[PDB]
Amino acid sequence: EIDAILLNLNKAIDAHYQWLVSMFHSVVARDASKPEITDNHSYGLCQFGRWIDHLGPLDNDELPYVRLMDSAHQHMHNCGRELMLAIVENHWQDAHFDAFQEGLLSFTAALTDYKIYLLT
Amino acid sequence: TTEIDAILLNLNKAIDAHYQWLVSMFHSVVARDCQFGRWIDHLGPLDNDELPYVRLMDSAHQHMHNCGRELMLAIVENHWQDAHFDAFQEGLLSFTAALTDYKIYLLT
Ligand SMILES: [Zn+2]
Ligand SMILES: [Zn+2]
Repeated sequence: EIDAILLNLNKAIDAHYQWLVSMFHSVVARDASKPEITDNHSYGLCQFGRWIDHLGPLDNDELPYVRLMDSAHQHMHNCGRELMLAIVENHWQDAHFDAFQEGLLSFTAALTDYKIYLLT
Repeated sequence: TTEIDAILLNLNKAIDAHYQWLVSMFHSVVARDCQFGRWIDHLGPLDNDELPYVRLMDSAHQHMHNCGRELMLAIVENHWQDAHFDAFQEGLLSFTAALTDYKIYLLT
């Protein structure tokens, strides 16, 4: 079980690199991007968000770790959506990029903290 | 164990640092304006067991940066193609794969 969970965390790192390349690609090509980027609830559509929504009965020890990564994942997707809307509508600012980078680093931090807990 | 934990910390820092690098590239294009590579050189003389792992991540890191540079030059000069983005994504995934394989070796 522990090795199963850890595999899914490492897949989330690769999948979110590809998500970011996809956003950069769609601005340069002037595309309509994809639901995983633009949907108001895009965090439900990627592989990681689906794993999260179906976990099931969690015990009291692991709960706080899972709640933190769920919340940080959602916030990262929300900042991504807002960045893309601002770029497309010609109202972007440096602050949109800073907020997105911070959201991104909070997500990787939340994943790492759960990793450490499981390994002990 | 202390040495092993030191190495593993440096590998997780590389993941965050290369996310920030990808954000900066995206930002500079829209505005129309590294630590890991220094660490690879500073590993000192290596034994024969670890050598192949280190050589693979060094090579994959270099090719990722080269694809990034070529993507940016093509965008700026207006002859970019979908293939430039695909080559960069593939370089990026080869790098993270090489890091993971070294991680697994150290843990055993
Ligand atoms: Zn996601
Ligand atoms: Zn680098």
